[PDB]
Amino acid sequence: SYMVARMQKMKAGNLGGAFKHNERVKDINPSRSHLNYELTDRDRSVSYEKQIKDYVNENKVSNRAIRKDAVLCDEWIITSDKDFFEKLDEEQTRTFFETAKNYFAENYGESNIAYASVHLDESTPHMHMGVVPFENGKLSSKAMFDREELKHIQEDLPRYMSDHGFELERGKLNSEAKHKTVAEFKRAMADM
DNA sequence: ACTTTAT
DNA sequence: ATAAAGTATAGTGTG
Ligand SMILES: [Cl-]
Ligand SMILES: [Mg+2]
Ligand SMILES: [Mn+2]
Ligand code: NA
Repeated sequence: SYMVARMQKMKAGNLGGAFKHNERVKDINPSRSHLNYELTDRDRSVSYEKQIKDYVNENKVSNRAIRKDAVLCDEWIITSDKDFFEKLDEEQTRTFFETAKNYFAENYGESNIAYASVHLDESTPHMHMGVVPFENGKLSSKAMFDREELKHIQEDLPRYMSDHGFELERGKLNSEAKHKTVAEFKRAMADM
């Protein structure tokens, strides 16, 4: 079965709306809303925008103030096909998502992992994990998540997952498939 | 590459 | 004036 991993570039403007989904202030049921779990040691009340800025500001090497259009984090999505989460119990659910969080902690840094919101109230159990691209005193997604790196991630991470009792396969190498938005993909299934 | 941002 | 970092990527499926 296919291992699904995809980041989206997250700036201050769109971090408003991304935080506004990740915690609740219409494809969801409120009956399943609880039980959902956060996988970092972050303060529930504090927003991502405030957490990350201050984490960078205090840790950044250069004195040049943070640019307005900066990539503050990269909300990676970890999920798979529905046949995968069926053969998984409730405590193996936690074990699956924690190895995902770990891969990005082992290769890209521990306190870089700003959040890890797990959603069980949508169609598939999926984690929204936001990785801050802070390395060598620099904040750059351009330098951390480049062309070379995402090819490695698509190769290495599923093979890392297969070292932990889970049975997956990497997505089709050198794919030609273009990302369809949730609204687009829904419509892409309205006709067949 | 080429362009936008903060020195 | 300078220069690090913005744009993309890579992958699947009801994010
Ligand atoms: Cl649902
Ligand atoms: Mg047809
Ligand atoms: Mn969600
Ligand atoms: Na390609």
